[PDB]
Amino acid sequence: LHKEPATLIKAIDGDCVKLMYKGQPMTFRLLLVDTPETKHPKKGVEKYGPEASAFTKKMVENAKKIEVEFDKGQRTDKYGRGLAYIYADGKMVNEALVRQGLAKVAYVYKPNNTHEQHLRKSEAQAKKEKLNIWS
Repeated sequence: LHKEPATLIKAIDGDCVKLMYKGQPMTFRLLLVDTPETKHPKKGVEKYGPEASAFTKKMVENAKKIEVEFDKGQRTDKYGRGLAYIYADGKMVNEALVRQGLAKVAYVYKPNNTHEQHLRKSEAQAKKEKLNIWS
């Protein structure tokens, strides 16, 4: 896998960021994580939604550089969104949310699962530490 540069346009929710990639504005869906959402009447503004959203937001907005890392499988989902691991100053935002108990690891679709074990290890630790969602 390899990381490529991108530029923040706008943070949208815990699990989506809009980025300028290869000169095109694009919505990215954070791979392998489910964040409580601020979006969708089919739920609404769920519990920890604003928290997961502020975290991702802060993290990408305060970064010196953003990089995207596509996995081995399909790179977009049925809504036209990029499917990636997003890094802020070298830190993976998807792991960070999971490490803080602000996301659970999603149902996984091979072959897009290269960091699954890494993330499951962080989720186990957040649950042990009974953080946020695991409170």
